[PDB]
Formats: sequence, C-alpha cells, structure tokens
Amino acid sequence: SFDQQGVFVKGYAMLGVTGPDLDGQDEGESGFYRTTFNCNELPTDECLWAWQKNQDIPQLTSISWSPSSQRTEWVYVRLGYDITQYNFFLDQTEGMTDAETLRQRAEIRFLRALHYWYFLDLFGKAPFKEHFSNDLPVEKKGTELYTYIQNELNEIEADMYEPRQAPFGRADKAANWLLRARLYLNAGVYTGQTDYAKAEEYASKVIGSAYKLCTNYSELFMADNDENENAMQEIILPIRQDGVKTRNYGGSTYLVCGTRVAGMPRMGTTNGWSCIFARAAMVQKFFSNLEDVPMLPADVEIPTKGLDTDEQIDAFDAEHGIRTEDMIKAAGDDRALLYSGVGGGRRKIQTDAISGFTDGLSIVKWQNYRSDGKPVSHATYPDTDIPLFRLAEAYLTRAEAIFRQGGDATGDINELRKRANCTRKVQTVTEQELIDEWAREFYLEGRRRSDLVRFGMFTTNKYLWDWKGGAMNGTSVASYYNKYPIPVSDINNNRNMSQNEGYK
Ligand SMILES: OC[C@H]1O[C@H](O[C@H]2[C@H](O)[C@@H](O)[C@@H](O[C@H]3[C@H](O)[C@@H](O)[C@H](O)O[C@@H]3CO)O[C@@H]2CO)[C@H](O)[C@@H](O)[C@@H]1O
Ligand SMILES: [Ca+2]
Repeated sequence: SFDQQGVFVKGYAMLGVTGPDLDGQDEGESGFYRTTFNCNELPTDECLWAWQKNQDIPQLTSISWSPSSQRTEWVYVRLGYDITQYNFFLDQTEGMTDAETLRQRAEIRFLRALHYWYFLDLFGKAPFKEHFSNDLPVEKKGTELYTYIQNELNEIEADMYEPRQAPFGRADKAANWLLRARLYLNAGVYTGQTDYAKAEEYASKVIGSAYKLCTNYSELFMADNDENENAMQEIILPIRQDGVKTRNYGGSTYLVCGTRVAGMPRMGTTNGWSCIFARAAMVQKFFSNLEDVPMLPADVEIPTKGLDTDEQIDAFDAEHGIRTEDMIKAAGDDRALLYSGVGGGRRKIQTDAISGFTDGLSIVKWQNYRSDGKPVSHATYPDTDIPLFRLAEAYLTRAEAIFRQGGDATGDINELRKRANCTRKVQTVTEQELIDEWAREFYLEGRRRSDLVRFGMFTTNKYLWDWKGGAMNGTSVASYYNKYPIPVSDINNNRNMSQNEGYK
C-alpha cells in the first residue's frame, strides 16, 4: 500500500528529474526545473536558445506566445502534477504525529507552497486543490493565492529543521524564511500592495542564520557543491543531482550540456547540446561598454589545425586574452563566467539574426568539475547540484527592500560584490544598479523574468535588450505578457479556470 518513505523521496526528486509527461517531449523536457527555468530565462535579457526552429522557441524568445503555447502548458501541467503528489502524501499521513512525519509533512507543505509561488508568479493564479481527488481544481486568484502561500509557510515553520540541521537536500526554516521574503518582495506585484518591510525582516532572519556566503562564487555551481563545505554553507535548498543517478533526465544536465559545444575547453561532458548562450545585454551586466569585452579581432584568423586539445585551445585564447579567466579579469568580477575564446568557433557578442549557438558568448557558470579536483561520477551527465536557494538571495532581497523604503542598501550590495572580488564597489544604489546586480548574481538560475516584472522592465520600454519583442535591438510588448496565459487545453478541461487578461 502507501509507501511513506518512497512517496516522500519522490516529493523532492520531482524537483530535479523526470519519471506529467506529454507527447512531443524529448528526454526530461517535462522537468520541473527545465520548464520553469525556460519560462523565466528564454524570454529575458540573460540568454537565447540557439535552435529557433524548435517548437514554441520563437514565441518564448520574443515574448509573443499564445494560450496554445506548448512550453506554457508544459510548465503548467508539471507544476500541477507535482502538487497532486504532495496532496496525496499529506492525505495519506494525515493525523500521524511521530517526529519524522511531522517534519516530512512540514517539508511537503513547503514544496507545495513553493510550487504555488511559481503558479502565482508565472500565471497570477493557480488550479487550486488542497487534497488528492477527482474533483476539478478551483481557481485561486492572486491575493488569495498569496495569503494562502504565506499562511502555509507560517504554520509549518515550527515543525521544520533548524537552519543547516536538515539532511542536505531537504528544506529547513531558513528555506521557509527565504521563500516568504521572496513573496514579500514581490507582494506589490501579486497583491497590488507592497510589503518591503516584511521582505527585509525575513531576509534578515536568513542572514542571521548559520548560513554563510561561499568564498569562491564558482564553487557554488560545480560538481562537488554537495560535499564542499565552502559551497554547502550557502546552499539553503539544493536540488540533489548525480551523474549515474539523475543521468540525462535532470536539471543540471540541461544547464551544463545545454551551454556547451564540442571544441570548448573543459566541457565537463561528452555531449554539448550548444543550445544556450548569452544575449549581448547579459554580457553588458559585466561590461557597461561592450567594446571592453575581451574578443578575438576579426582580422585574426582561427587556425583550422592545432586546436584539438584543451591545452592548445587555452594557449591560443591566452595569446589573445580570451580565456574565461581573462574575461573575469577584464570584468573585475568573479561572476563574469563567460567564454569568447576560439573553442567551438568564432563568437559574436551581438547578432542581427539568431542563426546559431556562436551568435553570442558562451556561459560557463555551470560546471561538471569538482573544486577538489577529484573524479566526477559520469562522463556525460553531471553531478552538480542546482542550488535553487542561496544565501545571496537574502542579501539582494534585503538590499532592494531597504532601497525601496528609502534606506542605505550599499552594504548588502557590496557584500556580494566583495565576495565576488569586484574591483568596483557600489557607492550609491539605484534601481538600475539593483536589477543589474540581480542579473550578475543569479543569471541562469531560473528567476530573471520574475525580477524584471517587479522592476517593471519585462514588457515595457523601461528596459530594452537585444531580441526583446522580436526586434533585433529590442522593442516593447503588450503589458498583459507579464503573466503567461492559462494553457488553452486546461481552459477547455477546467470550466473553473478563466484565461488571463490580454490573451484571446
Ligand atoms: O545534433 C544535430 C541536431 O542539432 C539540433 O538538435 C538540438 C535540439 O534541437 C535541442 O533541443 C537539443 O536537443 C536535446 C533535447 O532538448 C534534450 O531533451 C535531449 O535529452 O538531448 C537533446 C540533445 O541530444 O540539442 C540538440 C543538439 O544540439 C537540431 O535541431 C537537430 O535537427 C540536429 O539533428
Ligand atoms: Ca550532486
């Protein structure tokens, strides 16, 4: 019958791997991480999908999707399915009072609350169901959904592990506080009423916990981030990932293999999909003047022989100051983990036509190499865990909250820039400085869109980036695009759901 341990483990496993699956989906495409990541990244200023022919990619890239959007449905169906599983577990263990089950239920309610946030943040409403049954989910709009989420988190806190006391991979009170802080920071968006004071309060609780910032930014996204204390100390909520276990159906697989192509030095994998690369605007977060970006001159030819090894590739790049470490030095920021070297071919910073992977610089933030230099478990699938929740979010969140209230946010911003060994310290905080910092600190971590919406820059002219709105130099779009549409399939199946404003 009911396998409490098995169902509990699946609850967390759903965050980082696929068994919710739909026709037209390749390996692991229904994934919770991939679907949510694409909805918050592909339409942003952080990256571009190289294969514009793939279905619905042009729509997501340009922010011009419709209710029939395949990717919108993929993430909608996944978020919903996951919740049905959390409701199943909670119903099957109702009434149990043993210590572990109390923690398990608290954590499951946490995961459910997290999924509703995604619904809230992405659709502004959600197909709501508290229990597992055949009854059609009822629609729960913004503010009501907001209050429900905040209440869930407030009530389970007591039964959750203390900060850094839960097995690595499970959520604790700090994960609860960080999420509430996120809800508060976006309260104005979801309710129409801001609550920056509360955002600061909880961000502070997190900062006050045992969690500390990793001293080496890159280590947070490496194969051993679940064994390297320096990294573990900052990862409040990691999605466990292991080469031989998760294999090709995980999230970090998408992050590492997806941003690489044969020829690049230290691929960390045998299969580079050459799918994800940065938009010119992303590069600009580290180089206000794109002319300062280390690049191979056009008049310099790329040898067709003598560049088959990492050793040969690094030397050629070094000769021309285009190794990623040179990129970091030119940027004066440890987070400028970009690659403009010759590995994989001549790169462009900006393009006037999305034709291929090389039309932009490569992003090497995610790596399948251990900081301790020891062997990883697999040659193709990465061991790198996805640090979904990081202490750094608390700092940027409180920084913005403080700024929004009219206070001095310089301290929290310089705390992250200092950790990143930035040569430039922020003297005064501004809206632009903040939103740019969110990009620098969390780019390619699946949250960009949400931040852009809050700053009122996602659909508007307040901020134009390359390829935004389908225009090469960037153009605005209808404001109703700040919320994805309700998949037309669910509109036809659940008479309780109503389409979001704007869509037809
Ligand atoms: O290798 C030549 C092929 O290059 C292009 O295929 C792309 C896909 O379009 C892109 O989505 C990605 O596919 C991966 C897929 O998304 C993932 O679910 C699966 O598990 O791995 C796939 C990669 O093996 O990357 C591939 C390869 O770059 C092109 O569209 C295709 O027609 C070419 O045959
Ligand atoms: Ca791991």
